[PDB]
Amino acid sequence: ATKAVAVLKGDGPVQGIINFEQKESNGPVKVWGSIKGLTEG
Amino acid sequence: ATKAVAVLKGDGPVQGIINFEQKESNGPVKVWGSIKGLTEG
Amino acid sequence: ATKAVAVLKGDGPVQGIINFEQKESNGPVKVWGSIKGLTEG
Amino acid sequence: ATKAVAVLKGDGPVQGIINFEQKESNGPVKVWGSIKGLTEG
Amino acid sequence: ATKAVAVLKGDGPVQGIINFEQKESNGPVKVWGSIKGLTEG
Amino acid sequence: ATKAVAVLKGDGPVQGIINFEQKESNGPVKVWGSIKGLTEG
Repeated sequence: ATKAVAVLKGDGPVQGIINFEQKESNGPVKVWGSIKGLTEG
Repeated sequence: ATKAVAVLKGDGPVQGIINFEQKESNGPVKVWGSIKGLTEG
Repeated sequence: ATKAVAVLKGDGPVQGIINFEQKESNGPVKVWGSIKGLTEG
Repeated sequence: ATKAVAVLKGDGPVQGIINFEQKESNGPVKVWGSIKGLTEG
Repeated sequence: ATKAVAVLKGDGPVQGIINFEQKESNGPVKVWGSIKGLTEG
Repeated sequence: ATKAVAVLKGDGPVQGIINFEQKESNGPVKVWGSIKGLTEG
């Protein structure tokens, strides 16, 4: 019925939820993402 | 009925939940992600 | 009925839950992820 | 700051909530009231 | 800060919650009240 | 800070919660009240 595919090919960090499928519920989902630094290529 | 696939090919750290499938529940899910540093390629 | 596949090919650390399938429950799931350092490639 | 007074002087049945003071929450409050019969004075 | 007073002087049955003060929570409160009969005065 | 007073002077049965003060919680409180009979005065 439902499908979810996530693909990432990057050096960047992942912050948060992936393929979140909250359904028929009751809740204030909160996602907090902080990153304080430097990245290079 | 439902499927979930997650693929990542990156040096970056993973922060959070992957393939979270909360269903028919009651809860304030909270995700906190912090990273203070530097990455290279 | 439901499937969940998670694949990662990265040097980055994993922080959090993987393939979390909370269902028909009642609970404020909380995920805290902190990392203070540097990574290289 | 806030006050609530409820007074009833009737033979009729009470069905539901009295002085409900839900505050700063998150929930679909549902009240169902059914009565199938006869009353007299 | 907050007060709640409930007074009833009736032969009728009480069905439900009285002085319910849910606060800063997360929950689908449900009240079901059924009465199938006859009352007299 | 908060007060709750409940007074009833009726022959009717009490069905449910009285002076319920759920606070800073997470739960789907459910109240079910059924009465199938007859009362007199």
